[PDB]
Amino acid sequence: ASMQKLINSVQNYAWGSKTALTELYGIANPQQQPMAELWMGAHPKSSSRITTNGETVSLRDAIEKNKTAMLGEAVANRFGELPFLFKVLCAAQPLSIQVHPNKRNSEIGFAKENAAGIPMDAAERNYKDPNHKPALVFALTPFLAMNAFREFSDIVSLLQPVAGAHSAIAHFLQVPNAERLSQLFASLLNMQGEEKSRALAVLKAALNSQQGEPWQTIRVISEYYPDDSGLFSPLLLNVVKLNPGEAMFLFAETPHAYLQGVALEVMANSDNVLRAGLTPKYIDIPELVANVKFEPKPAGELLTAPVKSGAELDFPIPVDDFAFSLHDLALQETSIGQHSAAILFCVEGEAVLRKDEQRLVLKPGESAFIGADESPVNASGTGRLARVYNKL
Repeated sequence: ASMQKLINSVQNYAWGSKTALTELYGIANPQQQPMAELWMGAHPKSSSRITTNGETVSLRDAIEKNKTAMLGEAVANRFGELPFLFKVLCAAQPLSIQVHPNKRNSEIGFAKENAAGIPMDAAERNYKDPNHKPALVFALTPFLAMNAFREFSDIVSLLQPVAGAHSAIAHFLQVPNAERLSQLFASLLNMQGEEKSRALAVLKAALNSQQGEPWQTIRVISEYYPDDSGLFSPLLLNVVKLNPGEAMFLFAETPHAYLQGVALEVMANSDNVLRAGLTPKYIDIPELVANVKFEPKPAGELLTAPVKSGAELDFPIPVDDFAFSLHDLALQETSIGQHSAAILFCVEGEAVLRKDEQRLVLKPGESAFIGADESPVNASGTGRLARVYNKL
């Protein structure tokens, strides 16, 4: 078959929604497991599968045996593997604040892990690999997130009501600069004992006297992370509620967090992470600070502005690792073509894909893999298809 309908894995992480994949897509969940992520890709922990001949095979194995034909020459020579993972994320609980280092620093972190030979999966297993981890999130339902530092004057206004929480806050307020923001960020994560309990007590009190956002987001997070220094983060970081159809790119060296809702996510392949709060786990504050860019990002610059050409809505991505587009479907076919492998996912409506004599229908939530050698395919029906591919 030219077009390969995908059999995808669902990670039942404890923070997933018990209902979102079922309500959206009709995916069965009789046992009422938390269904956190639906994976579309070739990840070695749980590759998607394809059907041949009759059997099913791992997409990862099938790509390994036929890299040029499947990935396209450009991807096969640049990356040697499918260079992204594509997911539906269903966050029923807020997730950790994370930073991903850039490519060069990821290569260093990786070597350090290896040299001062940390196991693989241990405490500071923060650099599992030498790859960066750029990502784009695309909201399927209203999606609450934190992303990037606020304008410094915005941080000032938000911290005034909690000036007594911590001397690092007063220190920043006296001179609101990137240096003192860095110090504040590290002091907050490093708070212990009575210092931390004083600070959390002042924040918690401010929630009674301060209404609206980001105070309301703090309240929402505090249900899951009552004792976490990351409760201050919404005062430093932009809180964004994406409407369905909006997207945001997660830059290197930039703190962010997924807090609530359902989204598509596409990312480069890396299992690396530097956590920056909302976690009981491993935080290396010096390493974190060394890989954070303490520069504000204005609210108007957070969303990716897409570009519409005929039926295609492209979301320009500033890395080569992946590209992402939405495609409107109609009765008249449209040709969807690319130089690379592509994964097509039915967002809503119903997609009929055609390649010569083959026709493959996708209902919402279903996806197909299109080998590079099988491009273009023609798409018709109703609704929208999302595509992940490579523009190399």
